[PDB]
Amino acid sequence: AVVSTDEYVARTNIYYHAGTSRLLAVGHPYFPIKKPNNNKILVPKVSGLQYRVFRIHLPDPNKFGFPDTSFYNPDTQRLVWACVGVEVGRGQPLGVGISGHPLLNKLDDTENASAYAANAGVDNRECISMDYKQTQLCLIGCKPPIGEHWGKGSPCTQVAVQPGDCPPLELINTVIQDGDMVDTGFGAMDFTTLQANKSEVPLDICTSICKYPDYIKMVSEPYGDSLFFYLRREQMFVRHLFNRAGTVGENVPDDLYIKGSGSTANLASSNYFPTPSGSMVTSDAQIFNKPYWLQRAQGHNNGICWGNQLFVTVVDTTRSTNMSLCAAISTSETTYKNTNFKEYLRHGEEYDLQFIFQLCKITLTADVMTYIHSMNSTILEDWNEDPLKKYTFWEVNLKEKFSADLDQFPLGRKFLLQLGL
Amino acid sequence: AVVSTDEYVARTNIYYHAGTSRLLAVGHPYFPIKKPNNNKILVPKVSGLQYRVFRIHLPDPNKFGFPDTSFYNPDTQRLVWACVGVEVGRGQPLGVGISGHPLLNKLDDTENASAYAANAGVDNRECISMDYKQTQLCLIGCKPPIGEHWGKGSPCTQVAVQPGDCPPLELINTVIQDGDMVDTGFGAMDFTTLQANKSEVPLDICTSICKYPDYIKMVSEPYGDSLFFYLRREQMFVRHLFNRAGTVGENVPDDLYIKGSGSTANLASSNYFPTPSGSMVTSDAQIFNKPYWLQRAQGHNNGICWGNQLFVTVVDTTRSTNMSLCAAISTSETTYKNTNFKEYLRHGEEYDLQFIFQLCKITLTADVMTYIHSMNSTILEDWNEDPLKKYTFWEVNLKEKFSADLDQFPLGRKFLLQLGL
Amino acid sequence: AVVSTDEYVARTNIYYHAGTSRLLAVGHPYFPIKKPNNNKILVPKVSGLQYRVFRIHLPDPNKFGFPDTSFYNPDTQRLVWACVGVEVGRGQPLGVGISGHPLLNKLDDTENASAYAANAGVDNRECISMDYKQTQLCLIGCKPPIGEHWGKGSPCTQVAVQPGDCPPLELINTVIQDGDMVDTGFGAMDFTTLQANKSEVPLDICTSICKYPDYIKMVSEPYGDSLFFYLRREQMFVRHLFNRAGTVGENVPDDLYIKGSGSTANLASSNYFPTPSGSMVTSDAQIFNKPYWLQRAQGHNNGICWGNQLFVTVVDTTRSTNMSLCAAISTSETTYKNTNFKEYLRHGEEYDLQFIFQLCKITLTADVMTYIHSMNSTILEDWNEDPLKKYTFWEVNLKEKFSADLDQFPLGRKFLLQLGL
Amino acid sequence: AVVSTDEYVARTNIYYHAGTSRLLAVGHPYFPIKKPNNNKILVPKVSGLQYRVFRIHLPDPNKFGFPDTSFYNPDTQRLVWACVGVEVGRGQPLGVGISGHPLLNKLDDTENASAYAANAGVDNRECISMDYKQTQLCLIGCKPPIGEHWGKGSPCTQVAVQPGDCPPLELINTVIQDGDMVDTGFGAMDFTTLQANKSEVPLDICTSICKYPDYIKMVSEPYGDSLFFYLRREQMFVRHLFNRAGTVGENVPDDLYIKGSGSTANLASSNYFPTPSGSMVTSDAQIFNKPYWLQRAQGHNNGICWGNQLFVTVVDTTRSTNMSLCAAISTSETTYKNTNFKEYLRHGEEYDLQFIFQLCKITLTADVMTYIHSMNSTILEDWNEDPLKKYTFWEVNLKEKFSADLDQFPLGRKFLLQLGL
Repeated sequence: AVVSTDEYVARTNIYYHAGTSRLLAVGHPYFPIKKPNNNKILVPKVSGLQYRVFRIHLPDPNKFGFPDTSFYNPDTQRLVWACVGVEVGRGQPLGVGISGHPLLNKLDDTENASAYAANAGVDNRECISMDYKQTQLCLIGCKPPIGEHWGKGSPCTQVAVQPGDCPPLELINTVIQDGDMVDTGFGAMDFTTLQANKSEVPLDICTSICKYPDYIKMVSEPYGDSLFFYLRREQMFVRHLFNRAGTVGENVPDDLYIKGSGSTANLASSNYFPTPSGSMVTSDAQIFNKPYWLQRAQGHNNGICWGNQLFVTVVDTTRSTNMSLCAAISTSETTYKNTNFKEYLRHGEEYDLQFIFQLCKITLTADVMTYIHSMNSTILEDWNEDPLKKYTFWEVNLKEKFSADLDQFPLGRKFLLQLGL
Repeated sequence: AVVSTDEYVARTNIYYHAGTSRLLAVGHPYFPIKKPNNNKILVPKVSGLQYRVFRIHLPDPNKFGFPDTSFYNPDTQRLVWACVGVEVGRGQPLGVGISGHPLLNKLDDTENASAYAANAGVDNRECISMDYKQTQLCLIGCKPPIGEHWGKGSPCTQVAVQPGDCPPLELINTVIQDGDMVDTGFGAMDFTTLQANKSEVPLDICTSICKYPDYIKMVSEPYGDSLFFYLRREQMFVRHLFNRAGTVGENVPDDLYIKGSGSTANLASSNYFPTPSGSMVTSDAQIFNKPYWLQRAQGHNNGICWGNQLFVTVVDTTRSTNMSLCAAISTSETTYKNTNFKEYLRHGEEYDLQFIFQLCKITLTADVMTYIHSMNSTILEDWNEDPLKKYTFWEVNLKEKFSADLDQFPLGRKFLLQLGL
Repeated sequence: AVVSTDEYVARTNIYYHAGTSRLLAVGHPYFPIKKPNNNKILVPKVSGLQYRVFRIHLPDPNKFGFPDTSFYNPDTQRLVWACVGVEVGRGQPLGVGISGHPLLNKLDDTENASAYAANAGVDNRECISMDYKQTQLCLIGCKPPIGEHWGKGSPCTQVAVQPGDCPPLELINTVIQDGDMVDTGFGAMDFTTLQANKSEVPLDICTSICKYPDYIKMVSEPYGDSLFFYLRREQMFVRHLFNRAGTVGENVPDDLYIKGSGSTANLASSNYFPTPSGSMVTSDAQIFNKPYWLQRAQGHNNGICWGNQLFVTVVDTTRSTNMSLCAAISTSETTYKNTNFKEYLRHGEEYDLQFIFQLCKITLTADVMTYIHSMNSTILEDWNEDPLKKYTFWEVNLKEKFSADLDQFPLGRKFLLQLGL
Repeated sequence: AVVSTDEYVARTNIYYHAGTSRLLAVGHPYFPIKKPNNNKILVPKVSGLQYRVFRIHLPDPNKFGFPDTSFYNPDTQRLVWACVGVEVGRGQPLGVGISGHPLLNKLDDTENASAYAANAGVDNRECISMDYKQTQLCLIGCKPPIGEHWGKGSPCTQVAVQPGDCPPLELINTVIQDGDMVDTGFGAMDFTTLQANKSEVPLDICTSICKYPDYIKMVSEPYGDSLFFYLRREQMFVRHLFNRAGTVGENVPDDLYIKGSGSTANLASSNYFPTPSGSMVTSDAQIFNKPYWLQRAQGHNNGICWGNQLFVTVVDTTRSTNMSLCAAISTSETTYKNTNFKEYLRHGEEYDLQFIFQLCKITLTADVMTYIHSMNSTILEDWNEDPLKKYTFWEVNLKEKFSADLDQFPLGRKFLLQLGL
């Protein structure tokens, strides 16, 4: 049986504040800029539609140098940091981005037509953009976040997949890495392995995987380390209703309609797809720049940062403004020439993480050691190399950022005032 | 006279948690894919616009093996499960689907016209899609849910129905089965038997029946077993205003207008029909992933699961995103060709049902037996074959899912915290 | 260590009211009107999209002439004014402005296209306008406000910047001056040094810098003098989705799409940019014409107006109505002639600042003098020339506006009623 | 010094109810219909966009005949009516009007253009209408309401105004009169004297002055008689973005753009103007048909109706529906002919004012007489001709409408129930 951390974790009266200075990220909104002949990334892909997963490193409270050490017995017990307050600061002005594809697979406008559309020739793709669905979310835990998305399942050993056959689906759980893309209105799926077309969605998710937090799985988790707090806010509506060019993969059963003739003799593509639109963005609806007090967790792990680690996942599309900047090739002629200006696109993201940590002590009794051992053996082994080297996240080092004077910080002041004593 | 179950059903202090692992449904959004020559379903129709009716099977508390059995007398009484808490977990990201018809009966755009429309020739149908009306609902009871819809009533034995004559309507009560369709903006009617046209609405409801819960009837129900709790949320607005091609079934009385001339000599179809649109979908408006505490029922049956059965009906169009996946027939040519790619459509649904059950006891006195016998004789017969074999629902077996440690589950923790003791 | 002003600043019982008569500003909405041959400004640029930074001058409480002076010892202590109440009155009717450019860089409409767009020739610029994003904000402190914006960073000494090369970005902190522009939907950046084009955005921000308050930095500020109170309200949504003419600065990696042919042979500009739109403006959402009681500040400076100064920064786009007024060149002909009328544009802004100040005393002990000295040496030096002469703000002199009869003023009545005694 | 009326005005226990029967106003929405040769008004201009200023006449409580007169000494004191409750009843169904101009100065659509607009010829005016900005407001006081608007200021005696020169602006305070127009989305200005064009705005405000309540001034007012209570609700958004035909009054500084060529050689009008739109009207947002309890005024005059007068200003555009009614010239031909029907426009407004008055007494001591004398000498002079004969307003006589039985009226019952005793 699993038990609340309040059972075996003792709460001291010491609190520390810690914070990143001000994280900054600048890059291209749709894809990374690199040397053609090369593969080294010259400019990274930075979009408001990516997940930001921060791997927060905390100084080991056991190795730490406190002014007083009488509050506990380093022989019978050990120390762990407990996250009690978080403030995810965001810094650019609110705004909405926009993503498209120069060759998006869009046959005709099916929202309203005055006459039957022509006939699909070869390549009827159009240069089309859209404003993605709005999403605001923040996940906090001591384990990396887990997402779900649809990918190409493994086929059953029988009927030989005929080329062009529809690929099988399979919900795939994955670790949400920093830089991954958020569902933008086309659901959470692996577009690379599920759309050979390469033109079904805008460039920025075109050959990526849009993942969605698997909230159900993470909360089901027995110990609840992956996430002990979260805030989610997503909205979306249908801006346009389109048709997909290509060839019928699956024909419309004729018991569903009466054959046409002349123009309506040939059925138009009934492979419709809508264009998303996350409406207006607003201050009143902001989730960030507000402190979160992680006092009572719904999981058994009540904010204990085992491993002196802490994960903060964020997605904020309410500041997705992309800015176009163009430089003149020549500063002579007083006559505009599209030829004389090179147009580019860049997007900037501004973060500022702040935390309030409460020192905790664990008397290493037998039972406790048995439990903690089962739960996560590494805990004890580390007490008196990176297990997730495969994954990549925004590394954040706070070992030199802890301060006992909450007084001197904004999150700290808020905390004292909030907790009174 | 009927009486509250609180009268004859005793509440014990035992509570169990039960939950489905994670139900998953993948299929085509508009129609089932099957072998043309055959009739076996290869891929099922799975749309966010269908009703999901779960038939929950519970272990017979009388046959069940409790650690302690002193809490009741198996001689004078019997045991029944009472539903006290439900959590309908949903798992895909929020999003809106879209449905159409390659040959929708849409003459002209009547929302605004600059000149009198031409003249209906033969087949003026257009390839048109729309975003259905938004609907979120959840019905819980120990009897299957009942719906209403308009169908073709039986004609009066007189005036012989001239071919093409308008068919008579009749509100028809039916049992809502898993897979049925929800009103999408065209009301709750049987389109197959009321629209020979086969082109008045999109393919997905085109030859189906859109049913609406008959809330009035169910609540009037004397014992109130069909539904002891519900949540409904529906919204819709007019996106477009169209005309219907075809021939006047009923002419416009000439006392309602002044005859035209030339172009306006012939009256245009005044058989208007609007295109629905369930606006934006939002987190804040979610009905699911929230626990429902069924403490006081408005009906006489206060959540007692007679027959160790339990029905959970759901409709959620806030995650109706359909994903198009296309496979290339050839991976050679570096030049797009519509024909090289087979386009398809698939839609996935993710559920996770969780419940908290309270054991109850009934002392089988004379009066009690008379009452329960009148109410539903099978109750007693079963105490010391499927009556709804005709109907089909998502069968859910929980006989091996009950657990006394609410502590170990999310809905369980919530329940304990909520009910304090 | 920094400490709250409540520590060393004593609160007296004297309160004074002070207010501007009624500030008025009239000018051209997009640019200043001046003599061509000259440079003197004939008509200034006055837009609802500019920041209004008021430099409030207060009478030195030490030089002031109070009826009674027994309340303190002019030998051991000094006096400072503390801001306790503010009312930013606004006076024109609510309404929305509009800004554009006669030669805006807008290739084609990418929101929905029926056929592949033509081909960029020379200068495809269009005369386009838009309604900027709505913004309401009010910053108050005893130091000028600080903003952030993206500008052209300094290049690394290596690869000689090829002409037309994309310029490097750099977040630049600046002092927000009166007349500066607010992000309007294109983010906070320096369009002059980042867009050689001179046609990427409307005229009014076209050769300016749109700055955003750097709330993060100001609140981190140790003493918190720059801002001890603020209100922000911003909203925006995508009205249109466009394309940018010009030449590819950075090409679309070919691994993101399948080469086209014929018309789709050449990739259309995928340098998309959206048109902003701050929706409807409303009374219910007003921030102004409401009193703000600055009782508990989140910073250490609790509204103390060191230097007898006070800064009030405002931005209100909910009254951005521009009014066109045209004069006839001739009052004869009774036939309209566009040539007979000269069309112009003017915008008016109306303010009315009101404050409630509380007198305070500081006993100049050793420690106090050491602290205040470290904090801002000028404090003491001035006690028993302008350091921001470089910057420009709406100068407001209140030295002759203080009144001890709060009773006689609207903000004063409100204050008494609010604070009871 | 000014003092609250609570200081010198004594409150009795007598309360009277008074109300208009049901005021009704019918006329043409845009302009008055009169005899061409004549000047007499045959049909007045009645629009939902006009201010309604009611001059309420109350019976002199001193001349009044009360059943009992022991409650006061007619020798030492005098009597005044105090307004304690108001109910502005409105009676037509909610709806939105619409106003246009057959020759509105609208060059081209600048919201989105596919090619550079042609060239302004002679008179490019279009027949255009719009739905004005929504406004609901109610001002009450014992003095007429005061408004502000921009008009043509007096020129400086220097540079001789060249014909066509832009006219100088000047905020002008005026008395708001019954029938005056409300800002409709083009701000509060005098279009007659600021727009020679006569085609910048719809007919209904085209040669009128749109005034806005000068709330700032009125509340600053020392005694606060002009308004001791108010409710304002206004909203507006940009429907369309247009261009103004005419000739450049002020040219676009060339440092703001790069000269074009060919078509873009000549700059298109950058004198943009938006089309307003007060969105949807709703019951939930109604301000009227609700009682207002004027118990505590923010001004010093707490609802005392000096001069036995009372002003109720109202503006309600939530019932601006105009109804078109056309009569046939001939009732013969069964063929429609536009020439056979004369089309007209009419708009109706329905009011019903109700008040609850509290009798008050003032002992005429020395000090009191000095104060009241300074405040408004006429008070005393009238005690034991019209000063605003020049202005106009809906005259309302209530001298015969006072009733001591509040019980018998709806506002009366509400009052009793609200005030308990």
